[PDB]
Amino acid sequence: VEKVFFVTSPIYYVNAAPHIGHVYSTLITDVIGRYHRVKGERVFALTGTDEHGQKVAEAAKQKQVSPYDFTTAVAGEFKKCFEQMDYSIDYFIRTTNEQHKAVVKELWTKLEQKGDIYLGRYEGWYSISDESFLTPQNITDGVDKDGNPCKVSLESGHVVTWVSEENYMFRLSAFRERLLEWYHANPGCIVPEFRRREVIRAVEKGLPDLSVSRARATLHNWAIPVPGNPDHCVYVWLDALTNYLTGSRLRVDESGKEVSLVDDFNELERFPADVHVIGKDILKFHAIYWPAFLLSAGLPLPKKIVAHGWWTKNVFDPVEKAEEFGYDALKYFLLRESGFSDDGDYSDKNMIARLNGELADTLGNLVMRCTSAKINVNGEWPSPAAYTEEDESLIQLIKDLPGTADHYYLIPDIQKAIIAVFDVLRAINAYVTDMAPWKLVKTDPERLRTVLYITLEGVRVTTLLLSPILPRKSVVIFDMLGVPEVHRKGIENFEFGAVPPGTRLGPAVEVLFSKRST
Ligand code: MET
Repeated sequence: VEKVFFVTSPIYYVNAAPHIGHVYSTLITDVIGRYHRVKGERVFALTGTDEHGQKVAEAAKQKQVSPYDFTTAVAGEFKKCFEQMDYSIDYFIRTTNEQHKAVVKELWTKLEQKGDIYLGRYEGWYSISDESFLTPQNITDGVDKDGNPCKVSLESGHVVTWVSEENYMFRLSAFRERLLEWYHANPGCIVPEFRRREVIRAVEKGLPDLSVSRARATLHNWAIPVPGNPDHCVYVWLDALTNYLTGSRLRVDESGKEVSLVDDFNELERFPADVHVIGKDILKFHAIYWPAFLLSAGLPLPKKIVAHGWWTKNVFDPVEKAEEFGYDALKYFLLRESGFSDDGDYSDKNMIARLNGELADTLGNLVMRCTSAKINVNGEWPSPAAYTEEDESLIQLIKDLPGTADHYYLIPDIQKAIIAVFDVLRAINAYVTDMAPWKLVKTDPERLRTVLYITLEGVRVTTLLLSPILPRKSVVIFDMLGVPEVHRKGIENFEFGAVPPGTRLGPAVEVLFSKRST
């Protein structure tokens, strides 16, 4: 089915200024979006801010300023951070937005009409910092920041409190079987697999009903009112999750402002999300609550939820590191250094180790070799002679790469996609070392044509598949190689030989990645 490829980040709480967690989550969203764009697909990538709730209102109170000002300020800081980080996100949604509120009311009303919301009580533990209902089995002993004996969340370690409120309740328990059906009929819908198994175990154990409203006093009146009952406010998570539906219905002008909210999601061909990028901290909300609401409303379910090993919500300022080491290089590091775990060091030592080893010595070095006036004397893509068996072994690696990288990108598993490309980059280097084209300029010009052509084509194809990771440096590489704009995109240009011999290199200047001291 030809739709617009719809990829989302989580919308982030605005109690705190943007930090690495949000930058990471949004980077993953950005890269997926970019890969589908290089593949020639229509893409709508979404990110934003989660502005309502007790948590934010209390953070505004601490800073001594109104919630409206506070959210607008911090939202602004987030907007600036993502511009600074050089993403290509199609739209930035805010839950304070009027059109968003409309969609929340629409969805609430649908759920109520369908018999799935009732008036009840929630009596139990609650983490305000996670905005999460917790059972007794998920709390434990700990300290508040006075240093006194309190209860804290097993999930997060944040301070929990007992809540006894009359609340609108969503009948989540009535959706246990349909959710389990969904997980089994769609075994790739939650990634990575061990997190998919975690969700399934939880839902197999049983589901309580979910409190979807809170009394307005408790939220400091900083939330969306329940339709037909202004004493209650909508649960910041139903509010929050609904951003995805809202985003799928907004028309956006060339400057990135929302101009129109369409009635039917099908008009824009975005809903449901093809990929939801989230941290492991919010898995239950996206894999249990969210599809249950969609099932109730008769709305389509997302295709994939990918949960990474970071708690999205000792300084590590990404804007600071990007200025020291390069923007693309930092993005490369974050995506290369860890797959689905915290485990993998985020040290200057290892950052330099990858910058030097992979970006400079593997990729950078190879680009200079195949473009230098020393080796490539005519400044062009030469026409190759006959291929040896060793030539063909390298060519096969280059030919097989796009299909392999495609699968990894679609999982999605961006670390594996990068490793797959660099495996081919390592191989190309080995080939160049073996063939020694610097010697071949004098000895065997006919052979050099073949060696150089293969190297150039390897560098192009690898660079194309790396262009979602290194969006700026890929443009620099393509300019040096002299690759016409039209060949920097599309599935057709994944194929070997797409740039013809005789193509002239771009003018010389420079380095791509400068090595750094240890
Ligand atoms: C609908 S995604 C909500 C994410 C949440 N605001 C967080 O910061 O974890």
